[PDB]
Amino acid sequence: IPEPEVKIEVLQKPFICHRKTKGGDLMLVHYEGYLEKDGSLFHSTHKHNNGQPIWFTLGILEALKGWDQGLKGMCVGEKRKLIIPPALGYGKEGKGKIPPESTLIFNIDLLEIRNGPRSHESFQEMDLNDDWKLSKDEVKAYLKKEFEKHGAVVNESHHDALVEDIFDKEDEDKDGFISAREFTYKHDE
Amino acid sequence: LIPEPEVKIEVLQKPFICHRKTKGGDLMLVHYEGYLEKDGSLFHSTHKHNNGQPIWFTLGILEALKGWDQGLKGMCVGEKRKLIIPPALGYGKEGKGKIPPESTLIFNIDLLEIRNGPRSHESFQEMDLNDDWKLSKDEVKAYLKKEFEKHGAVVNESHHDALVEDIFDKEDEDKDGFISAREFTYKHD
Ligand SMILES: [Ca+2]
Ligand SMILES: [Ca+2]
Ligand SMILES: [Ca+2]
Ligand SMILES: [Ca+2]
Ligand SMILES: [Ca+2]
Repeated sequence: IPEPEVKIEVLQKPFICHRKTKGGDLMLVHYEGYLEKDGSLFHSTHKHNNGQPIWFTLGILEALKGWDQGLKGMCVGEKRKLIIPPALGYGKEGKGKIPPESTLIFNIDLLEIRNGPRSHESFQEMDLNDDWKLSKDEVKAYLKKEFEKHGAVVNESHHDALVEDIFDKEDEDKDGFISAREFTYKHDE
Repeated sequence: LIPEPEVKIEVLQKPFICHRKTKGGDLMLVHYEGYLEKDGSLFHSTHKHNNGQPIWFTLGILEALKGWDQGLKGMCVGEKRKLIIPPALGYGKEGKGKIPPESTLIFNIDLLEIRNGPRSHESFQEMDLNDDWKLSKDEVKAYLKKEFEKHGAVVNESHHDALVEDIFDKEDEDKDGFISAREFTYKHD
């Protein structure tokens, strides 16, 4: 358990949490940001953004390093305070209303989480022979290592059965493979 | 509001058979040589330092240079890449040590092995939806569901229920139906 550099305080949790944020997730948030020095408000989505919340992508340094460290494992309806030292904020030089070497205090409300499935990167990871289609063996191999990564035991019969059902559903033209197009475009109809 | 610079990747060698591709979180064992693009000078070689030990690098957590995270995804054991990394993705405007400011870097990197990353506190918290410091079967099922979906697989509940039992068979020891933080710590694999 590594030393946290941002102070995180959970102010409120939902009655029930169905999903927690992780790297790559888009987070719809309202927030207020204050300078710890004088308590002055530097930004509020409510006041400075026509009252609209904003989308933030977690875990890719889209914004402050402190947001990346402070907003993991968060649920819709959850509210968090972050106290962020300058090194994880705007550091020396600062920005806008934020002076150099400012510790920042955020009040952040999570309204929705989204993640877009089936990126090209995931396909390429699975396509071990780079032929732009996925074989049953390629899918089985991926499932095996993904389980084993987490130290989760692989029951081969359960996995073979899972693979068979995946292909029954996704292999639309029944050539035995899931092509790039069959991977990318999905319809239940 | 922001833009971005990119690494240039040139593949130098590919293995006849690729058994697994690198993905965020993996441990990569690599040899590398690093050069300044400016004058072509060698600043480091793993073949020369510490009696030729290759080095371990965790992909996708900014353990090292930004350009390494951008350039080493989807890589196979036996694959070699040349990364050309602009300063913003290397040691930046400041530079560091023997790397002068605003240095474009050239790395030739060979992948010797991929190993599973360790169980993290972060992963446990992400799964532990109700913050009771143990993972219910439903929480593990939820995690499986979202990860399956991310990779293009939406399958029948019977599959998830079966996979969860495989997992709990090993990880739930007192058989209270949960995987406590204690139980999660070591893959007893
Ligand atoms: Ca393939
Ligand atoms: Ca097909
Ligand atoms: Ca729990
Ligand atoms: Ca237990
Ligand atoms: Ca265990």
